[PDB]
Amino acid sequence: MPHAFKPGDLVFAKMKGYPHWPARIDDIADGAVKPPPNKYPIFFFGTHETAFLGPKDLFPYDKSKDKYGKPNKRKGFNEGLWEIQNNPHASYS
Ligand SMILES: CNc1ccccc1S(C)(=O)=O
Repeated sequence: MPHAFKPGDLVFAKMKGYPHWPARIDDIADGAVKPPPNKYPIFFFGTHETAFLGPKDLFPYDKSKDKYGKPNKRKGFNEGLWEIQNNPHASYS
């Protein structure tokens, strides 16, 4: 059975106006800005952007990749598909 989300989990993450996007739950570094309550720091592959999202917008990657893991014209998306498949836990710093 599923657990709560934890750092390292792989997802597609939904933001308004954007397609479901390859992403991971990030850790928060010592001294770094913390997310609001009930939100997670989401690192978007390809764009390498971070946004704070709640579980309603987070779709586990294994379950969802058949639906959501297809190329997209949007900037950074195809790079993101490569990262989540091939090195999802690397530093993109
Ligand atoms: C990564 N944080 C870090 C690194 C070296 C020294 C102090 C810190 S801090 C401001 O978070 O106490």
